[PDB]
Order: sequence, then structure tokens, then C-alpha cells
Amino acid sequence: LEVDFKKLKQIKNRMKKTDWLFLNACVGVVEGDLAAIEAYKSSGGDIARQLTADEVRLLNRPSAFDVGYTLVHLAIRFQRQDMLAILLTEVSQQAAKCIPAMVCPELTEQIRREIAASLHQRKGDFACYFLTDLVTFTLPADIEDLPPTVQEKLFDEVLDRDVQKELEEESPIINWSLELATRLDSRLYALWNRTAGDCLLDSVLQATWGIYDKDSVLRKALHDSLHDCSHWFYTRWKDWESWYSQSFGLHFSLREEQWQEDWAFILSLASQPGASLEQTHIFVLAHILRRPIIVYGVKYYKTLGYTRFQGVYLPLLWEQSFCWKSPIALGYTRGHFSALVAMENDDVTITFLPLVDSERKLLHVHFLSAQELGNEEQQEKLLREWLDCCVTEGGVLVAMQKSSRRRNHPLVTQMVEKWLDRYRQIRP
Ligand SMILES: [Cl-]
Repeated sequence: LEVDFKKLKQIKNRMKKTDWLFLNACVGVVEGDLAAIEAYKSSGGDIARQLTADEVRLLNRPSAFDVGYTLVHLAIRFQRQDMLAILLTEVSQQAAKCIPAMVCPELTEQIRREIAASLHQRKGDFACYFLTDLVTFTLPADIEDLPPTVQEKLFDEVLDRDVQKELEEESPIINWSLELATRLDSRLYALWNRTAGDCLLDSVLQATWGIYDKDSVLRKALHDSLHDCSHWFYTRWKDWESWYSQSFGLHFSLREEQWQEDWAFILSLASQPGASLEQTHIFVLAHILRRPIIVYGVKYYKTLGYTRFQGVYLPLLWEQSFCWKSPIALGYTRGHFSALVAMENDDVTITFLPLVDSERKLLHVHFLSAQELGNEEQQEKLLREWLDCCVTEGGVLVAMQKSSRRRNHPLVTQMVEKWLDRYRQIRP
């Protein structure tokens, strides 16, 4: 009760939002208020921040606070294990990883808002969600101007090096062509994302607006799309399932009554948070982005198991004229999706993405209705309707992903510039 009010007043004066968020969090951990600590966490504020004596004065809880205490110390002193785990994961990542969406949480929240505003549900008979902007992420060419040691640090902090090594060194999943990766400057980079599930959604957003799926906006759209378009996707799925077993030469069958339950479940997948999503979900996402999604993944991983994720996901249920030709690329390893992005040409950047594997075999086109199956001649013809394709000098069939500096989204540009500032200001 005995507070020097003059002193207090002077202190409060010099305080900004992030100070209040810090001090609120300090009380938060005393009190067991997880929102108070999440709120500080998502501000991007240093979880290592230590209480100053002024802050201790302002707080006025002798039993609880002292100069030098951090949130982590408060969390041990009181019994908040929950919080400790969040705190320590945050600290670990902050030191190993620094991606564009973490550099300025207010701006990434503006980006989220812009994506939400851009997202609508089609009226009429096919009530699928859809975006209204075409946005594609490329690493900035300015990276090449960094000092070598700074480049490696930047790559350590934005790439998933483990995923890169399995897609590129351990087997020829990506960058297997000298021509594409080097002569034509189309080397692909696997962006890191946290594995706490939802890698699919985080990956699509990273390939696209450069952020993760904050506050689950993309996910809810995906969920509501599947639910409100159930019968549309159900039919494509049923054939996709039969497609497979068709390939082992095995003649099977299910009772309509039973396709039903198997459908109801994958329907729950999008609602149950952090569960695993499968190819039907990639298919729906291609509709929501109004563009193709190419997935590169192992040819057969476990070999205890064959894989069926690799291939091309076309937004087949829209009119072609409704859809952009430019695709995004995702990499698939062991139950995990990664955004695969190229570096900008060092005007227009053209990234050449192969529509064949390293053995030059056409990638699979998923969810094709039997009325669409056909020769390799015919498949390729389909791919040419939906993508902007050409054949390299070396003979590789590729889809082109074209982007322009001019057409880049301004908030994305600002975020990428601020992320680069962190490396540009490093001496040496
Ligand atoms: Cl149904």
C-alpha cells in the first residue's frame, strides 16, 4: 500500500505495450494464467528478459519478484510445468531458427488479417472456400550478397537441413537435374516448420504468403470446405482409393454403407487439431488456392512401405479459367510436409518444376475420374491444360512457376525485408 506514487508515475510513463505484456506475464506465471504468458510469447518478446529494479518497484510483490528474475525462473519457483515447457521450447527454437514470420509478430498478424479478408466461400452448389490473390514465396536474391558465414547462418535458421538432405542427397527426390537446379537456377529449398502437426497447412502458407497457419484460419477453411462439399470430394476419394488397390491387380469391393464411415472419419481429420492430413486434404487445398500443388516425396519409404503422396494435385472441380497456372511445391518426408521454394533470379523469376521423376517418368495426377485416365500422351495433355509447361533442352517436362517483383504482396515484402535486416546488420 505504501508506494512512492511520484516514482511509480515516472515509471509507467516510459512504458510501452511490450513492457506491459512482459509485466503482465510475470504476474501471469505467479497466478497460473496461461493466456497472459501466451500473449507475451506471441508478441515476440525475449523470453530471457530479466526484471529491472524499476519493474520490481512497479510490481510490488516482495514475496514473488526480484531484479534478474525471468519468466522461466518464476515458473520453477511457482509450480507451472505447463508453462515451463512452452517457455523452453520457445527458447530452443529462437536460438536455432529465425524465419520471416517470427521477426515481426505485429506484421505477421496483419498478414493473417489480409489472408482472412481474402478468403470467401463460393455461393451455389459447390460451396468450397477460395482465395482471391495469387501469392508465391521465393527466397530473395539479396541472400547471395551476404558474407559467406552469414549466408550459412541464414540457411541454418530458415531451412530444414534434415529434410533437405533426405530429399536431395539420400534419394533423388529434388534437385536431381543439373540442368534445372543449376543451369536454369531452379534449385529448391525446404523451409523449416515446427513439427507440432499441421505441417501441411503451415507448409502451404509458407510457400505462398511466407507465414504459418496462425489462429488456424486456413485450417478452418479447409475443414468447412470438406464438410460443405462432402459429396463432391467423397466421390473423387472413392475412385482414388480404388485407383490404388487397382494397381496391385487385386479385385476388391466395399459396401456403400461402408464407404460412408471411412468417409465420415477423414472428414473429422480437419476438425481434430494437429491430426494428420492426407491426399484428399491436399486436393481440397489446391481448390482453395485456385492453383496446382505439386508434391515431391520418396518413391517408397520404410523398404517396409510404398508411398502414394508424390504427384500433382489439380483444382479439378473449378473451371480452368477460375484457376492460376502457377503451382506451389511441397516436399514429403516420413509423415511430414515442407514448403519447397526457389531463389529469385539475381523482372520475372521463372522457376522450372519437373513433372517427371529422376527416372523421367510422368508424376501421377491424383483424384482423376476414370473419365479422365488415359495414356501418358493424354495425361501430359491434361497437365498442359492446367499448367504452363515446356520441355527443357535436356528433355525434361517441367511446369513453370513465374513470379514478379512488381506483383509481390507489400506486407510480405516488408516482412522479408525485416527478416533480411537481421542478417544484413551482422558484423562480421
Ligand atoms: Cl457422403
